Amino acid sequence: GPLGSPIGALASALANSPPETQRMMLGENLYPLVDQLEHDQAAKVTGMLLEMDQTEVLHLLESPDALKAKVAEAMEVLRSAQQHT
Repeated sequence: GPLGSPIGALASALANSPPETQRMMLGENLYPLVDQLEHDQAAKVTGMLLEMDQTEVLHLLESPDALKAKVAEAMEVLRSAQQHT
């Protein structure tokens, strides 16, 4: 069954930790990869989606085109005003 370590390797579900737990965890390794810009706004778009949407976490911390999607929306709320009056 297990190849390396007992846990995780034995069960795939074991590795499938909560989105928030993985969030920073994957972004920790992949965010630096995905992390397009400086953690300032970069950490928000790339690493935040890591728990927001399953499709986004997978897409954002793996694909570049994924960044354009969240960055435009996310960077709008941070870099730009929040909603309209």
